Amino acid sequence: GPHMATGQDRVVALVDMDCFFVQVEQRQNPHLRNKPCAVVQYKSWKGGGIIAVSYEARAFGVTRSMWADDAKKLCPDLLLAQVRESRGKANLTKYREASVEVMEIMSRFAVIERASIDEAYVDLTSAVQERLQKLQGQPISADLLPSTYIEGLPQGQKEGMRKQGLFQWLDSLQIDNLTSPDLQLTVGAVIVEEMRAAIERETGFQCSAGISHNKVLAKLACGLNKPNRQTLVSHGSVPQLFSQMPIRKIRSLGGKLGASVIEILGIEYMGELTQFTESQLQSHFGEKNGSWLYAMCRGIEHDPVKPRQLPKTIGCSKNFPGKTALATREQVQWWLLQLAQELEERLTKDRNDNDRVATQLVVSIRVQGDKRLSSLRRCCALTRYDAHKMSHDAFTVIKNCNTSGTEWSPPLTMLFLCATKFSAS
DNA sequence: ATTATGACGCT
Ligand SMILES: [Mn+2]
Ligand SMILES: [Mn+2]
Ligand SMILES: [Mn+2]
Repeated sequence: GPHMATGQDRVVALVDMDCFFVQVEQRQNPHLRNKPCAVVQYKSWKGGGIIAVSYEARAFGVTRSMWADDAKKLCPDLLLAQVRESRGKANLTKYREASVEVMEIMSRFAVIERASIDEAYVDLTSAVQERLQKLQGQPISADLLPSTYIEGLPQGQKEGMRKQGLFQWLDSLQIDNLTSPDLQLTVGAVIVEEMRAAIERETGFQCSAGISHNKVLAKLACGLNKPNRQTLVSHGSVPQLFSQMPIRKIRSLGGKLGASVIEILGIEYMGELTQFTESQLQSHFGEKNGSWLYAMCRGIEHDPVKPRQLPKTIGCSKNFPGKTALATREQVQWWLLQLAQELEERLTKDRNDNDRVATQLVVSIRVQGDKRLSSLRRCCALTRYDAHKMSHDAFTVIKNCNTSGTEWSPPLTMLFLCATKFSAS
């Protein structure tokens, strides 16, 4: 009882830009704002592949990883913005730069861990403590939480419900106890309101957020109320939330491991996990997964918010599907050069912005008819930021995959170059 | 013929 630690030591937030690429294009092109619109890559094959969808377009059924011609069938007024094309491939520079704008604002409040181009985690523990002392006993007004939902409330129109739940939460709050996890989460959500207001003020981009005691709960919370809303998931709300939460909705259980949790244990929802001992879980899923599952189904996870705002690897990738697969030597060389030229541009920009050089080049290929997504991955040294040298080395390192007797066989359906192992400059 | 990435575990 008194010695069962409840994983309530931390305040952790997950901030996620709503349909991020679409917002970047909507800021640039006002004629897209407040409309069904999506962002695509390429346009010849079925109108191109959609990778981001505005909420108005989502209400028609338009989803990511859908062909544009198909989405137009669901949403005939759909508007489309196209990813930039450079050297024959998609170039995502506009979005990496918008992402960095957002990250630099978030970093003014706390230390953040960039988790993807559009989302980061925040460790607010110190910030909440500082603020809690700044109030010196003053209660938290609902006015300070204008977009916050309290998960599990009310109990016993949408904005009316939100306000009722916030009112129940605040009325039941003990503002005098500077050590109550619920008060701490609450101050964290106030700071997250301020972070999101600064982001919208200074970039125009809207975002959702989750506020909880760890990364998995913060991430799960962020998704409960989108777009443009933030959700507080308290420790106390976990048993009811998890009691109907499909296992697959938890971060890292959406694929094969979650499928086998479901199949092996004979269960559907996160909460059923609590009925197993740690040893049973470890026996089925290994010692690490076992401990992690045993704590997670009770709302507890210790994965830290890493202080890492910049990517650890810088990569360039192009698929060559169907009949576009690269079948000759000249083709493989030209596309390796195009990839290495974009990689060189991004790496030089990186070294100048962030004072660091990569030291290792990773070359990855898929061959046609190969089941795997990486038919080969081989590393070599990266000593100078020169696109010709890097493409020549990537060739030197992949060339023994050709089984021709000028030709290339099996034809290549993917090239990939990744600069890694960064060291300060 | 979702594609372009990027983190992280396993051995
Ligand atoms: Mn997002
Ligand atoms: Mn998405
Ligand atoms: Mn995201």
